[PDB]
Amino acid sequence: GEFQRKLYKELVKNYNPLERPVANDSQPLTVYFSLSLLQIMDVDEKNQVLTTNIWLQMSWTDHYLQWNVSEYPGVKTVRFPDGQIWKPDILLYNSADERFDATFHTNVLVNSSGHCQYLPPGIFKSSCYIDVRWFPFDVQHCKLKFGSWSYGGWSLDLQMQEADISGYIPNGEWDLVGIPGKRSERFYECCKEPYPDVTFTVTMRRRTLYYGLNLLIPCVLISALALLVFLLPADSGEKISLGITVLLSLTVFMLAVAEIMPATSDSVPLIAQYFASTMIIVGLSVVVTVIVLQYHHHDPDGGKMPKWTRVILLNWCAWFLRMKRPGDPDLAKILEEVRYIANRFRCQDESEAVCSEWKFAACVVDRLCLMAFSVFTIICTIGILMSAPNFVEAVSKDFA
Amino acid sequence: GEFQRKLYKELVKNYNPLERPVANDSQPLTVYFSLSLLQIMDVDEKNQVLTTNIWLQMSWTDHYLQWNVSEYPGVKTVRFPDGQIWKPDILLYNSADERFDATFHTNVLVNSSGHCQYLPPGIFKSSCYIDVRWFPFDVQHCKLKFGSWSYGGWSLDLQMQEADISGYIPNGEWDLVGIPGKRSERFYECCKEPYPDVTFTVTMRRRTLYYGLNLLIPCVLISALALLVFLLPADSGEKISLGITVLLSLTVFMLAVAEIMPATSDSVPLIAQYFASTMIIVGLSVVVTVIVLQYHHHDPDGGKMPKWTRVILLNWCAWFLRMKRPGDPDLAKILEEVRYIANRFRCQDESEAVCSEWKFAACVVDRLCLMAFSVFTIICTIGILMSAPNFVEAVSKDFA
Amino acid sequence: GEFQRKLYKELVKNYNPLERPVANDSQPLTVYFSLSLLQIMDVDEKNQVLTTNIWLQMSWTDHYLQWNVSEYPGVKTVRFPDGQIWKPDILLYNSADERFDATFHTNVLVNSSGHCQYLPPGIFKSSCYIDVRWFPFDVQHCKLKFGSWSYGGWSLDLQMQEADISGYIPNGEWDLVGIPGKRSERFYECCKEPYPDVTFTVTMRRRTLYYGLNLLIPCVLISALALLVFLLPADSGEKISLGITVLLSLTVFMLAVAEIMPATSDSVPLIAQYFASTMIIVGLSVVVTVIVLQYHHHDPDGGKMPKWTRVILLNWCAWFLRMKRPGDPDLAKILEEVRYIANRFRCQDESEAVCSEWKFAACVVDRLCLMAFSVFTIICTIGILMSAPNFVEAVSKDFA
Amino acid sequence: GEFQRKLYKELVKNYNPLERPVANDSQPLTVYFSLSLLQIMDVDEKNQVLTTNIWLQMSWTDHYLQWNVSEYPGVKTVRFPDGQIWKPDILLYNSADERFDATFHTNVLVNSSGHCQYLPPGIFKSSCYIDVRWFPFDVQHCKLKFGSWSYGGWSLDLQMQEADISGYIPNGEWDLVGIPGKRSERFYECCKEPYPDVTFTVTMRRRTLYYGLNLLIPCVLISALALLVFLLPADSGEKISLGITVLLSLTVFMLAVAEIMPATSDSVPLIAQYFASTMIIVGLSVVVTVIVLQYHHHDPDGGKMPKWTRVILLNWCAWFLRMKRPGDPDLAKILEEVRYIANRFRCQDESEAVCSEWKFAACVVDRLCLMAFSVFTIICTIGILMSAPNFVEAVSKDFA
Amino acid sequence: GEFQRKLYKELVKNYNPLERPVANDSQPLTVYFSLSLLQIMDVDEKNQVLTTNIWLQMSWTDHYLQWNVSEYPGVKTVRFPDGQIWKPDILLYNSADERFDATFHTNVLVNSSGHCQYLPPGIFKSSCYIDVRWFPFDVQHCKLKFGSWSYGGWSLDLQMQEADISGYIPNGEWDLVGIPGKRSERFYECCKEPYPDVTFTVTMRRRTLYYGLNLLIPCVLISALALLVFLLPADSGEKISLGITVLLSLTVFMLAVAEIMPATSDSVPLIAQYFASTMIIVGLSVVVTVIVLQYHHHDPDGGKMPKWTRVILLNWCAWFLRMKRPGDPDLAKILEEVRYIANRFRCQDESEAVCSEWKFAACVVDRLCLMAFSVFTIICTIGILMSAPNFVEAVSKDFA
Ligand SMILES: CN1CCC[C@H]1c1cccnc1
Ligand SMILES: CN1CCC[C@H]1c1cccnc1
Ligand SMILES: CN1CCC[C@H]1c1cccnc1
Ligand SMILES: CN1CCC[C@H]1c1cccnc1
Repeated sequence: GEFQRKLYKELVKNYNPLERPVANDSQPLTVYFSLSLLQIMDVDEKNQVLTTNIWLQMSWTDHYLQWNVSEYPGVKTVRFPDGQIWKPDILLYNSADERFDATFHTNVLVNSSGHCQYLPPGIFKSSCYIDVRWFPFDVQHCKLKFGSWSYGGWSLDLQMQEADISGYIPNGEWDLVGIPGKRSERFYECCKEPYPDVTFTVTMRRRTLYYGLNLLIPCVLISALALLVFLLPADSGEKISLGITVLLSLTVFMLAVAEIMPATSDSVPLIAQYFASTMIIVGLSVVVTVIVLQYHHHDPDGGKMPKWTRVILLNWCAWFLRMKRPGDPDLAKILEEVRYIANRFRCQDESEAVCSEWKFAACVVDRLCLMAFSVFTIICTIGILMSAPNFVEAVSKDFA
Repeated sequence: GEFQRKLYKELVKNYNPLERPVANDSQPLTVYFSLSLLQIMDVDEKNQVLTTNIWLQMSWTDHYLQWNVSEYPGVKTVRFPDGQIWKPDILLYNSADERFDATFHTNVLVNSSGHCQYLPPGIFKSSCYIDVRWFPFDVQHCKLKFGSWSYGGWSLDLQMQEADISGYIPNGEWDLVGIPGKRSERFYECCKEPYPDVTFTVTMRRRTLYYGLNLLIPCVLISALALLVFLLPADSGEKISLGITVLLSLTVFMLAVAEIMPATSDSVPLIAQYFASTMIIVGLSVVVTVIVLQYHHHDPDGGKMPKWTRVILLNWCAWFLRMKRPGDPDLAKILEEVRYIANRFRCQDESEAVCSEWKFAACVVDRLCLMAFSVFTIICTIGILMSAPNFVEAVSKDFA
Repeated sequence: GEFQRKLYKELVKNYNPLERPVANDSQPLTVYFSLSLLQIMDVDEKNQVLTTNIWLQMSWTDHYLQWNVSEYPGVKTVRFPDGQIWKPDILLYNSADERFDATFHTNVLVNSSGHCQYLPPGIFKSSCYIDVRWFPFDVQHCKLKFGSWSYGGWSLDLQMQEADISGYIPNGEWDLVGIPGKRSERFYECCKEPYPDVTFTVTMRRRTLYYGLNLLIPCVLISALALLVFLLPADSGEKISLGITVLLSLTVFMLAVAEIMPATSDSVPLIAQYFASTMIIVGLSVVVTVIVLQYHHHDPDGGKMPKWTRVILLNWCAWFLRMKRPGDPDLAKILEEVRYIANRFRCQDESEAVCSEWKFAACVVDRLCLMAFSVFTIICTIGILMSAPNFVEAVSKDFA
Repeated sequence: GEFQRKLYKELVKNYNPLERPVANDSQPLTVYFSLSLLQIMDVDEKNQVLTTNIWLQMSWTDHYLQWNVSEYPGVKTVRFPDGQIWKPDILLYNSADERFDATFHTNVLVNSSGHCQYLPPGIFKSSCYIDVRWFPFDVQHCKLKFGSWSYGGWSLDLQMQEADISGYIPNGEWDLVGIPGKRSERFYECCKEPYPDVTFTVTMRRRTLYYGLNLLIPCVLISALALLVFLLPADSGEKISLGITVLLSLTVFMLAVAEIMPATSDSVPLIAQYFASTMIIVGLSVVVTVIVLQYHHHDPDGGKMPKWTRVILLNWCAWFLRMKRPGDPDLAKILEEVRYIANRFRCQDESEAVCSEWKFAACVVDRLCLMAFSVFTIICTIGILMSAPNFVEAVSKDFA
Repeated sequence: GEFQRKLYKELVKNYNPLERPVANDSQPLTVYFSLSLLQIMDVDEKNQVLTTNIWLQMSWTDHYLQWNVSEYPGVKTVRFPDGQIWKPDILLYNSADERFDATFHTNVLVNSSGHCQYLPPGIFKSSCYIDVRWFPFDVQHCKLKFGSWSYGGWSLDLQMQEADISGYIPNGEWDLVGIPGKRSERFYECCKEPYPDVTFTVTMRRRTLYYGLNLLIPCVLISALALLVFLLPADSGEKISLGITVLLSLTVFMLAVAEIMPATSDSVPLIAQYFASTMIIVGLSVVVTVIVLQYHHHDPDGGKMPKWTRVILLNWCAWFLRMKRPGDPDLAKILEEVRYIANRFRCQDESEAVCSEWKFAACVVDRLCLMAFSVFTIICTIGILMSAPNFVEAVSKDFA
C-alpha cells in the first residue's frame, strides 16, 4: 500500500543498524529474554551434548521505529530482516554446535509505538555435564547459558522471563521435570563491566522402562540361568559348558551395553557395578563347579578324606539339608583261584563305595553352594537397585 | 529484448522488497499454500525424524508487479531471485534440520496481471513422534506444520490447497496411505494476533515383508529348533550344549535387532514382547532339561522314588502318551563263594533296574514337556502376532 | 590491458542479469545441456542414493555480450562470475542432497560473437531406485533428471547433447554399461506451460568378484562343513556340537551381511533366498542328527523295532548302499549258580546284539540322509545362482 | 541517541577496513593475543584430532577509532561487526576442520581512546599427534598454533598473554595439567619476512578409572579363569571346552577394544602388549592341556614310559608338591579254564595300574604347570603395568 | 597511516577485479603454482578418498597494483581480501569434497612492484584410486590435479614449482615417499584451447607394524592352535569342539577385518588370499578330524580292514614315524558252562584287539596328517607373505 511504502521509506531514513536504539545514551537498554522449549530432540551421554529445539524470545523498545497510526491508517506492524535493524547479539555461551550460533535469523516485528519482538527458532547443541552414576535411574540438570556477547550491564540491561513449555511435545525417553531460569551478573577479566546473563536449567528425568526391560531384566535372567550349573548332575559332562557359555553370552551383552556409555571416570556407574556383580557371580560359579568336579572325579586310591572335612560334610550339612545318606589238590587250587576272583570283586566294591561317598560329598557341596549363590545374587541385585535414589518413584511412574 | 529490459527497469523502480504487496493495507493478503510430496527418502525410528523430498507451493497476488502486454508484446512472465521481491516467510515449524529452513530459494514467476508463483524445493527433516508399539506392523502419522513466522491473521491470510502426489515415487519400505491437510488458527503468548497454519499429516504404512522374513521367521525357526532338546536321548550328553548354544544365538540376534530400535518407554514394542516370549521359552526349556538330567542321572542308592510321582509318571502319563513300559569243606566253601558272586550280580541287576525305571521317568517327563512347550510356543506366537491390528491386511498386502 | 578494461566497462553497461538474453522476446532461447560423468564415487543400496562426480555442460547465445575484435585486438573471451550475467537455473530434480543444488558456481566464458559456455562441477547426490532382487548380480539404471526450474518451453528451449565419458575413471566396484539419455516434455499442475527436461540414465553393472569371494563362497564352505555331521560316528559325542556351532557361525555371517542390505520389501533378494536355503539345510541337518541319535541310543528293553522300518532299513537301503551287515547237593547248587551266571551273560549278549542292530540302523539312516542332503544342497545352490539373469556373463567378465 | 548516531556517522567517514590502523606506517602494530580454554569437548585417538571450545582474545590500538567523551557525553564504547573495521587474520595453523577457520565472528568493542577488543568464540578441531604407547596411562601434549596469515614481523607485532582457564569446566575423561604457551618467530620460503606466532600446548592427563575398570580388570579376570583348566580333572571332558571358550571370549573382547584404537605404527601400545601376553598365556594353557590329555589317555600297550621322565615326574615333582603316590580230567579242565579267567583278570589289573600311573603323571604335570602359569601371569601383568611411567600417580589420583 | 590510506584509495580507483591483470592482452599471464603438504590427515581405503592438509601457493605479476615507495615511505606491501582483486580460479579437479572448492580464501599480499602472492590453506578431499592388492604391504600413488578452470593456455600460462614438504608432520600410519609433480597440457571437447594443469602424485607407503601385529600374527596363532586337534587323543571327545570353536573364532576375526576393506573387484587382496588359506586349512583339519574319528570309532563287527590300507598304515607309516606297534554229568555240564564263559571272554578279547588296531591306525593317520598340515601351513603363509613386493624392505623399516 501507499501508506506502508511511505512508512517504510521514512522509517529507514537516517537509521543506523549499529547504533543502540535508546533516546538517552547513558541509560541502559532493557531487553526481556525468554525461551520456548519445544522438544528435547536428543541427548548424547557419550558426547555430553544436549540437542534441543527451542524458540528464543527477545523484546525491547526501539526509540526510532515509531510512527503515528493516524498518518498510516492501515499499518500497525512492520517487519525487518536480519542486518537492517539493531538486534541483541545474545548467544548461547555453552554451545557445542560447529557454528557457535544455531539460531535461524527471522524477521523482527515492530509495534506502532516502537516495541520490538524477535523469536528466532533453531536447534541448539549445548555441552552439559551428564551424570551416569545413577544410570539408568538418573535425573539430569543440563544448563543453557544465554547472554549478550558484547554489551555489558550499563548498555544492555538483560531481564529474565519465565520459560514457556505450553507447546512442549513429550519425548519418548525423557520426562521433563521443569526448566527454571536464573539471572546472574558475572565479571570478566577483559573488562571492568559486568555482563549479565540468563541461565536455564533443563531438569529432565530418564524414563527407565525400556532400559529396565532390555538391560536389567536380561542380566537377571542370565545370572539366574548360570545357577543351573548347581542343579546339573556331575555325571553328565555339561556343567562347564553351561557355565562358560553363559559367561560368554554375558560378555557379549555387557560389551554391547558398554558400547553406548560415556568413558567418564568421575564415578563407577550403577549399571557398571551391577554388571561387575553379575560377572563375579558367574566366575565364582565356574570356580565352584571346578571344585565340585574335583570332589566328584576323586580316585579312591588318591587318599582318604581329611577327617574334618569328612565329618562336617557328611554330618552338619546333611543334617541341615536333610539329605539321604546312601547305605585233591585241584579242588583246593580252584578254590584259591575263586578266592582271588572274589577278593578282587570285594576290593572293587570297597573302592566303588569310597568313590560314591566322594560323589555324595560333591553333591552336598554343590547344593549348599547353590543356596548360598542364590541368596547372594538376590541380595546383591536388590541392594544395588535400592542404592539409586528416586528408584522407587521411577518404578512407580514407569511400570506401575 | 528491449521490451523485456524496459519492463524490468520500470517494474523494479520504487519497489520495496519488505513491503507487503497489497493495494489496501488493512485488507490481509491471501496466500495459497500447498505441497507436492515426491519421495519419503528416510524415516528414523531411533531418531524420531522424517526425511522427505517435497516441493512447497505458494501463490499470491502482487499489486505492484503488473503491466500491460500491449506495451511489452513478447513478455508474458518475469522471474525474480531471492531477496528482490516480497516472499512469505513460511517455515516448517517442527523442523529437526540443523538449519531451520531447508528450502532451496529458487526464482519467482509473475503473471502479466500480478499473480505470483513460488515452488521452492528442498529436503525437509521434521521431528515426528513415531510409534513402535505395533512394530513392524505399525502405521505412522508424521505431521508437517507450515505457517507464516512473522505475519498473523490480519496480515497474511494463509489458505490450504490439496497436497499433490502425482509425481510421488514409491518407496521400497513404506506404503503411502495419504497426505491430508488441515488449516488451523492458533494463538500465541507473544501477541494478540492469531497465526493460521497448514498441517499435513503423512500417513505411512510399513511394508512388513522384509521385517517378517529377516526378524520374525528366524526367531520362529530358532525357537522351534530349541525344542529339539526334548528329542535328544539323555545318554548323549549334548542336550545342554544344544539348548545353551541356541540361547546364545538368540542373544546375538536380539542384540542386533535391538540395535535398530528407539529407546522409547511409552509402551513395550510388539517385537520386544515376542523376543521376551522366545527368551523365556528357551530358558524354561534349559531349566526343564536340567530337571530331566537330574531324573536321568539318579543314583539307585540315593533313595526310593516317591510314591506319588512314581504312580503318576508311570501310570497316568504312560496311559496318556501310550509309552511302552520295559519289563568236603572245599566244595561247600567254593559253593558259598560262587553264591557271593551271584548275589553281587543280582544286586547289580536290581540297581540297574531301578536306574532304568528312573531313566524311563525322565523320558516321560521330557516327552510331556515337549508337547507342552510346542503347544505353548505356537499359541503364544500366534496370539502375539494376532494382537497387532491391521496385521491381517498387512499380511494380505505384502505376502499374498 | 586497456582494451580489456574498456571492453569490460562497456559490456556491463545497461546489462540486467535477470533479463533473458534474447533479441526477440517472443522467441525462446536455445540452451544445449550436456553432462560429463567422471566417477561414480559411491552408491548406497541401503539409502537408495547415488553419488556421482559430474560436470554439467551448458551453452547458449547472449545477444548483449557481443563485440568486434577489431576494436579490442587482444581480447577474445571474457569471463563473468556468478550473479553478474544470466544463467539457466538448471537443477537436478531428483536430488537427495541436503542443499538441493550441489553445483559449484564457476566462471562463465563468452565468445567474441556472444556464444556462452558454462561447466559447473559438483558432486551430485541423486535418489535412484535400486533393485536388490538379483543382488549381487544386479544391473542398475539410476536416473538423473535435469531441467530448467522456472523457464518453460516458450522461454528456454532446452536441447540435449550426448553425455561425455572420455574422462571417466573406472570404479573398483561398478562397471559402467553406458549413460544414455532422453529429452522429454512434461506438463505441470501449476501452469499451462510445458517444461522440457533432459534425463540421463546411468546403467551400471556391479562387479561380483568381491561379493562372490566374500559372501557366496564362505556360505558354500560352511554349509558343506555342516554336512560333516553325517560322517561323524555317533559314539563320539560331538554331532550336535558340530551342527549347532556351524549354525551359530552362519547366524553371525548372515547378520553381518544383512547389516549392509536395504530394508526393501519389493521382492526377496537373491542372497536372501540363498541364506534362507542354507539356514534350512543346517536346521534339517540338526533335526536329522537328533533323529539319528534317537535311533542310536535306543534301549533294547524299550521295544521291538516295527517290522516295516526294520525290513526297509535293513534290506533296501543296505542293498542300495552295499553296507556290510554285522554277524552231592553242593555240586548241583554250584551247577545252578553258574547256570544263572551264564544265562545272565547270554541275555546281556542278546541285548547287546539288539542295540548293535539299532546302531547299524542309525548309521544307515545317517548315510542315506548324507547323500540326500549333499545332492539337495548342490542342486539348490546351482539353481538359485542360475536363476539370476546375466549371471553367466557376470562370471565370464569377473572370474574368467 | 543523537550523540551515538553522530559519533557513528563521523567515525566511519573516510575509514578503510583494509588499512592497518597505525599512525606511522613503518612502525608495526602491536596485537596482544591470548586464549580462554573452556572445555575439551572431544579428543579422537583414532583420528588424531582435538576438539576444544575456546575463546580467542585479541586486542590492539586503533588510531582512527578515537573520540572525545566531552562531545559524546553518554557514549563510552562502540561496537562494529565483521567486515567494517580492520581485524587481524589470526588463524589456527594446525586446523583439522573442514573449514579452516572455525571462529564465530562477533562484534569488536572499541575504547573511547581507540583500544579494541575481540573475543570470537568457536569450536576448534586441531590435528595433534597423540601417543598411545602408554595407553591408557598416557599424558598428551596437543599443540594449538596461532598466528597472522598475511602480516609479518614488521607489520603485526604479535604478542602473548597467559591463557585463561578460570572458566574451564572439568571434563569427565581428561584431567587438565596446564595450558602453557610459547611465542616463536619462524621464517617461510615465500618471503623474507619473519612471521611471529603463538603456540599453546594443551597438556592433559587421561583419567584411568573407567579404562582400568572396563578393559584391564576384565582381562585379568578372564586370564585367571583360563587357569581353571589346570584344576579340572581330566576325567570330565571339559578342559578343552573351557580353554577354547575362554579364548573365544578374549578374542571378542580384544576385537571390541582394538576397534577404538588408532592404526598407529610408531610403537606398540601398552594395552596391545597386555593383550598379546594374555593371548599367549591362554594359548599356551590350551597347548599344555592338550599335552596333559595326551598323558592321561595313554594306552598301556603303547609302550613303557621313559625312565628319565618316569623318575623325575614320580620323584622330584612329587617331593616338591608333596603328593600322595597311590599304592578226573574234567576237574583239571575246569581248573585250567578258571586259571585262564584269573590270569586275564590279573593282566587287566596290571594294565589298569599302568594307566593309573600315567594318569598320576598327567595330574602332576598339570599341577606344576598351574603353579608356573599363575606365577608367570602375575609377574607379567605386574611388570607390564609397572612399565608405564606415572602409573603410580595415575592410580593414586583415580582409585585412591 | 595517511600514506597507506592514500595508497589504498588510489590503488582501487579504476580497478576491475574481473580483468586479467596484464599490460598487453595478447600475451598470457604467467602464474607459478606450487603446493605445501603438511599432513596426510586421513586416507579411506573403503571410500577411495584422500584427506590432506595442504597450502596452495600461487604467484603472479599484477600490472595495476604498482606504486613508487618514494611517495609512500612506510608502505611496502598491501593485502586484499576475496573478491576485490583478480585471483586465478585454480581448482582441484579430482575433488571428492561436498563443496568442490575446499580452500579458505585468505588475504593476498602485493609487492611494491606489482608481484602478487596467494597461499590459501584448506583440507582437500581427493578421490584417488587405491590398490589393496598388496595390502597391508601396499604403496599408494594418489594424484592431486590442479589447473585453471576457465583460463586456457593463451590466457593463464600456468607453471610448476616443486612441492614443499619442509613443514610436513609425520603421520603415524603412512610413510611419505615423495610428492613429485608434472605439468601437462590437455585439450577439451568444449573448446579449441589447451588447458595446462599441474598434477602432484602423493606417493606414500603404509607402515605395516600395526597391521602385522593385529591382523597377521593372530591369524598365524589361531591357525597353529587349530593344529592341536591332531595331538588330542581321540578318547577325549573334544577334537571337534576344539577345531570348530577355532573356526568360529576365525570367522569372527575375518568378519571384523573385512569390515574395513573396500568392496573392490580389481583383484583379490593379499590378506583375502591369506584368510582363504587359513579358512581352508582349518576346514580341512576338521574334515581330517572327522575321518580320524571314523577310524577310531570303528566297530569290530563291521568288517575286516582292507588289505591295502592295512599294510600301508601298519608298515610304511609306522616305519616312517618309528611308532611302536602294540603287542558225574554235573561236573561235565559245569565244565561246558565255564567253557562258554571262557570262550565269550576270548571272543571279547579278540574284538578288543581288532578295535585297538583300528585305534592305532587312526593315530597313525592323525600324526601323518599333523605333519602334512604343519608343513603346508608354514609353506603357504611364507609364500603368500613373500609374494608381496617390497615386503622385505617393509619389514626392515618397520620391525627391524
Ligand atoms: C561476556 N562476553 C562474552 C564472553 C566474553 C565477554 C566479552 C568481552 C569483551 C569482548 N567480547 C566478549
Ligand atoms: C507464529 N510465529 C511463529 C512462532 C511464534 C510466532 C512469532 C510471533 C512473533 C514473532 N515471531 C514469531
Ligand atoms: C518444472 N518446474 C520445476 C518443478 C515445478 C516446476 C515449476 C513451475 C512453476 C514454478 N516453479 C516450478
Ligand atoms: C579445463 N576446464 C575445466 C574443465 C573443463 C574446462 C572448461 C572449459 C570451459 C568452461 N569451463 C570449464
